Amino acid sequence: SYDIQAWKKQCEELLNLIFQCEDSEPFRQPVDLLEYPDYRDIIDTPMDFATVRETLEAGNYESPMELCKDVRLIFSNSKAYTPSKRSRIYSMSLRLSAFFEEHISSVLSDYKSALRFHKRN
Ligand SMILES: Cc1cccc(OCCCNC(=O)N2CCN(C(=O)c3ccc(Br)o3)CC2)c1
Repeated sequence: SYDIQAWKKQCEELLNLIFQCEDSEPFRQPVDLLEYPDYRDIIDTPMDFATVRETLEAGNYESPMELCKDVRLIFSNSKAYTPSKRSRIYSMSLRLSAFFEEHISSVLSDYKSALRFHKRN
C-alpha cells in the first residue's frame, strides 16, 4: 500500500469521525477568551479541530506527522488548562485522544512505509 498521498483523505475521513463525536464539541472552534479570560496566560499556542481541517484543506500540511503534532497540541492545551484532572472538558479530551491515537497509527505507519518504498533504490 505505497501511495505517498493517501494520508490526506484518510485524515479528512478521521476528522469527519471526530466532528460526529459529542466529545469533540469543546475542541471544534478556538477557545473564547471572554468565558476563559486567563486562557492565553497559560496557553501560548491555541489549537482546535477547525484550524486543523482548514490547514489540511489549504494544502499546508506536508505529512500526517505535522497534522498529528497539531491534534496532540489540542489535547496538551486541555491538560495545561484543566483546573482539575476530574474536569468534564479535560475528561472529554482524554476519550477523544484515545480515539484519535487508535485511528492515526495506521495512517502514520502506511505513510512512512510508502516513503521508504519510494527511496528503496
Ligand atoms: C461560537 C461558538 C459556537 C460553538 C462552539 C464554540 O466553542 C465552544 C467553546 C470552546 N471550548 C472551550 O471553551 N474550551 C475548550 C478548551 N478548554 C479546555 O480544554 C479545558 C480543560 C478544562 C476546562 Br474547564 O477547560 C477550555 C474550554 C464557540
